[PDB]
Order: sequence, then C-alpha cells, then structure tokens
Amino acid sequence: RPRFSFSIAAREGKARTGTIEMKRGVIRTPAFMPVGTAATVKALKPETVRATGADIILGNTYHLMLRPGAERIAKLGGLHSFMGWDRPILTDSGGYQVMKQSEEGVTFMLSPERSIEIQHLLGSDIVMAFDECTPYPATPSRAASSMERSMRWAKRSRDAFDSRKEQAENAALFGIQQGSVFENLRQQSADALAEIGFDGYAVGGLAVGEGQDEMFRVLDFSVPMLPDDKPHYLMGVGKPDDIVGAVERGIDMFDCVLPTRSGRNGQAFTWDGPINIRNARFSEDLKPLDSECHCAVCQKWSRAYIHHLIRAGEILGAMLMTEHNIAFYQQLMQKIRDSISEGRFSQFAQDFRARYF
Amino acid sequence: RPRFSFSIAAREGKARTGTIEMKRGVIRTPAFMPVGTAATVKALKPETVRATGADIILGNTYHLMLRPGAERIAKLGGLHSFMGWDRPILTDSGGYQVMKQSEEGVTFMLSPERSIEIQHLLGSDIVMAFDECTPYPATPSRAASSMERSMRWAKRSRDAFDSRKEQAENAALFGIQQGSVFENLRQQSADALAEIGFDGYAVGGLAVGEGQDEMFRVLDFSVPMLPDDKPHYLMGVGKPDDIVGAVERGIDMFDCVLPTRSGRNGQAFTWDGPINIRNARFSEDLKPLDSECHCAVCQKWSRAYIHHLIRAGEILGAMLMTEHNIAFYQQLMQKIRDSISEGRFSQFAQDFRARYF
Ligand SMILES: [Zn+2]
Ligand SMILES: [Zn+2]
Repeated sequence: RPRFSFSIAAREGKARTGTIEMKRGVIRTPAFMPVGTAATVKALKPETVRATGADIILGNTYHLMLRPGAERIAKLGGLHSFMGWDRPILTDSGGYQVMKQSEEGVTFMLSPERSIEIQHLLGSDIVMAFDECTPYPATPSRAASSMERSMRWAKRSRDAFDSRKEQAENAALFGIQQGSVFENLRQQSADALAEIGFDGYAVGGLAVGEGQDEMFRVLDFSVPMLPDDKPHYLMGVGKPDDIVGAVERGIDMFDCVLPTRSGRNGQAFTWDGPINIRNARFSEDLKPLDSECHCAVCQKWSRAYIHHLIRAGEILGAMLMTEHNIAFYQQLMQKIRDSISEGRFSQFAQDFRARYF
Repeated sequence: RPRFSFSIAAREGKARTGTIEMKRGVIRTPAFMPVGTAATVKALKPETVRATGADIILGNTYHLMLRPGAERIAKLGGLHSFMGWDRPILTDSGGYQVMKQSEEGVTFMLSPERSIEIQHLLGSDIVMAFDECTPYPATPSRAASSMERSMRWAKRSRDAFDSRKEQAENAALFGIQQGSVFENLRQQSADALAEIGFDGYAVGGLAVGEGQDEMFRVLDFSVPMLPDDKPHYLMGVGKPDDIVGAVERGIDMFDCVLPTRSGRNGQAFTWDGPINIRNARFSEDLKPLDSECHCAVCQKWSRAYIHHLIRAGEILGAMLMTEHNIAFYQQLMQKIRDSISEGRFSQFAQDFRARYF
C-alpha cells in the first residue's frame, strides 16, 4: 500500500463513502475510531476491537506521554508492538486533554514540535497537528486570536513532521480547522490550512457545549471549505445521531469516548435508543442487549446477566458492555457506508432517527 | 456419559491420575477448579477459562444466593445458561463465606436443606454437603463438637439431595471430612461419611492458619482414611507447592482464589517462582510473564506492557494477569497428570521445587 491514499467510491449529497489506504492497512470511510489508553480500548484485547470491525484506533497521546512515556514506548518498539495492534493508529496531539499558554506552546511544556516528536516516538500512522480547541462560547476577537495561533502552530507542525524523514515517509499529517462558530474565521482557517497542505483536515472546536443544532449549523458552512478530495475528521463526536447528521454534512471520520465510557457506566446502545442496563426492568430480561446486533455479546449473554454484572461491579460487565457498544458503533458505520454506496443514505438517516427516537 | 464415574488410570505412591465423567463433561484429575462470581472467573469470558484448560469451575454460591438470588437464576434457566458455561460446575455450600449458629444451621438462615436446595436451583453438577469449617486452632473438645455437628449436617445434606429426583439423577454429592488436626477425630469423621455414602470426599478444615507442615502432616494420616475409589478434594488449596505436596498425599481436586486474586493484585506465577509485575525491574522487560508458558498472554504481550497496565489500574491488566495465572495453574495440573501417568511424579515434584524456590 501507499503511505496515504484517500479514494471516494460513492456520494450522496454531501455524504461520501470510500477508503483510506495506508502502509498498515485500509480504513473504510465514514469511519469510527475507538479511543484507548495503553489498552486499544479500555477492557478489550486488540483482537476483540478488530472483531468488532474497527479499522483504526485513536491513540491517547496525553495518557501515554505521562506514563509510560513516549521515549520508553519507542525503546520498547513503538505503540503498535506494545499494545499488540498492527493496524493504523491515529494519535491525538495531546492538546485537548492538557487544556500556562504562550506562543511557544502550553506548559502544564508541550509545543507543536514536542507533540509531533511524541507522536513519532509512539509510531503514529496519522499524526494530528497541535492546536488549541477554542472554548465555547468565544467572542469574535478571542476566536480569531486563538484560530490565528492555531494556524501558526499548524505550520510549525507541518515543518516538524516534514523534517523527520521516517515520519514523513511512513505517516500522514492532518491539520485542524478552528474559528469557533464564525463563518469568516472558519474560512480563514480552511484557507490557511490548505495553503500549508495536509493529508486530511479535521473540524476542531465543536462538541464543546454548543449543542447539536449549532454544531450542525457550523458544519453546514464549514465542511465545504475544506478540500473535497481529502478526508474530513470531526473531533470528539459523538452520539449516533450526531454521527449520522455529520456524515450528511460531509464528515468521513469520528472519534469519541461515549461508547466505551457509557458502556462501563451501564449505558447500552440499541437501534431503539440507549438503555440503562442497571434498571430493574432488565433483571429478568432474557433478550440480548439489542435484538439485531451481530456482536459476540448479543449472541451469547442476556440483558439479565449483564444487568447483574454491572450492578455487582464486575469487570466482566465492563468488558461485555464495551464490546457491544463498540460493535454497535461499527455496525452503524457499516450501515452508513452501505446506504451511501446504494444511494439510500437519506432514507437510512430518516429511518434510523424515527426508530432510535 | 453417566451421572458420575471416577476412573483411576495411573498411580505413583499415594498420587493418582484419572477422570471423572459426568453428564456435562469429563474432568481430568488431579484437577484445579477456578473460582468465580457471576463470572466463571473474574475478568474472563467462559471461552477464555476453557481455553486455559479448565474442565470444571467452582460456583460461588454465597455470592449468587445474595444477588441475583438462586430462585432468580433458576427462573432464568440455571447458572450454566446464565454464565454461558456448559461444562460441570461444582458449587460450594456457602458455609465458609457465611462463617448465630445452631443445630438447625446458621443465621446471618442457611441450613443443610436450604444449601442443597440453592445448589439445585443454580443447577450444580457437584453439590457440596453443608458443613462447618472448624476454626484453627481448636481444642480437642471443640473440634469434636464441631465435627459431630458436621456429620449430622452431612446426613441431612444426603437426604435432602436424595429427596429431590432431578438432583439425585443428574448431579453428584460430596461429603466433607472434619476433625481439625486430630487423627482420631479425622477417623471418626471419615467413618461417618463413608457410612452415609457420598460420590466424593473432601478434606475440610485445612488451609485455615495451620501452615504447610501441619497441613501436610494432617493429610498424611487423613487422606488414607477416605475411600480410595472416590475422588479426594482439598478445599481452599492453594499455592503451587501446596498443590504438588497434596497430590503426593492422594488429593485429586483443588480450588483456590489465589491465581485470580493474586493476578489482579499484580502477582504472576512463573516456573521460577511468583513475580510482582508492578516492580520497577519489569518496566522495560520485553520477555513474556513466563518463558515457557503456552498461554495467549505470554504469546502476545510483554512484562513491560502488563507492568504498565497494572500500575495504571487498567481493567486489561487484570484480564491478562488473570488469564496467565489460571493458565499457569492448568499447566501445573497437566504436568502433574502426565508425570504420574509416566511414573515420574516424584522427580517432577523435586525438579519443580528446586526451580520454583
Ligand atoms: Zn451486541
Ligand atoms: Zn502465560
């Protein structure tokens, strides 16, 4: 395979379906990337994460630079070897979780140059530029100041990435659009990033308190500003209906802790909406978590059993809820891909929402 | 298969190797039975427990009668269905964990009759008589009083088991020898149990503070008192060297929480002795937990990785340590069985101890 190639196989409106090819594997888009720790996903072995349909995972840079340390992980052969995951890994820059700020970077020092080096040491396949997620709400002036700094950091990230031969030849680099909810700043930010040039473009600065209507409003004008021929990554999103609406607006990639964190807390996703498995109504329910789901958990155990495990604080309850919720998210993405491929994504979006809500 | 048949295929001294056949499967002896919760083993799926070589698991009656309740579990199809484990399950009587005592039973009411009924409701394949584990040390008088009561409870257990057709036809019942460390009381207890008649005989009242020398001393005279043609179960044992010495003294079956509990706490068993994986010396150690172990954990992850996971409190660290330690225990039992089968168990016991210590 090549270092990076994004191919769009089918379109419906602003929605797209395709593949990213990289050296470590192929990523089907639109893609959901499960997030981890030193685990590929909390409470799951890498083979389980793969079995659920994940093509790529999100490496938690902040966690890992803290302990065991990026240099240690490099010494040990890199994050793929350490974890036992041989497919692509997208690493975050560590920016969001760390947020004294200066033009140099953040002290808490994490600069664009250090961030790109740490992602190199982990052995990232998709490297994120180091940015600042502007808080919401933001005044036009603060949004502009913050976006401008982020674009300067994006150039510093590009050059740090490019100055490292092994990294430039084997990994990809994504830039991140800022500008809060303001159309003109989003345009300035898209223009700045495309001038620098990246392999993919994220939409940053959303899912930070503005709510779905506003987030969709901002995506409506913001995604068409990015290059069409590159992947579009919406950071930190989200709930199943957020994902469907974002794909309707041209998003190709997603990450969120919701399926994993929700799962350990007792929330299971189903095609009829989420359920809280601790509720007494499930104590003798012999049905699987979801009636249609293809995952190993829904083939083998009942709601009643998982209800007991979560109420009892058992680790196996966390394992089983997490495997089902990450499988549900991959089945959602497969249904989105197939529906766009078949020209029926609009109907799928409406059928999904009618049942889910 | 039959309801219960124990066959001895080979002997060396007092050590024996063979099989117990039951309706749900065959149990290779000497056997280690992993202990659970509502999980077959904490942090493991039933297929993982099987993959480690377990033929039978120990069902935690006390935990399960408390929540979700034995009647609920019966309503849901029994513990095998609930858990997803279709092989034999030995249930404890709930006695030990509950320990106002009376001749009727314990109030905390758990009587011999209730205990046998709860084990029926869970759907146990090997049912334990309800007894009292005499505290150590005990005066001759208290040991005798307690043993006498236990033998009366053993008769009550036999008759409760026998009065229930489905249970008498499909499950087995084991009696438990008491008598503390006193030879004459151990003999009285063996005689009483053999008069009643059971499918197997446990040695109770040990591993309760007396230490290995005393426990071995008591096993030396106590196991030959039990019927030779039935299995001998040493309850609550133990460390790998305890297991080897007990097999040298005629024990066929074991249960203990040590591999599972130890594992979650960071202790890994190896042929060179246990290690504490949290120790700094393992932070960059790329070797597997044990150099010879055949388990999936030792095939795929390093000491260094598991060190990080346990230090970080990750659930995956508990999962991986537990799978390795239960696999180590099954490999120990396989080495014991093969060595007795080949007439070289004495040499195995000595080689094992020289390396382990
Ligand atoms: Zn499922
Ligand atoms: Zn192992």
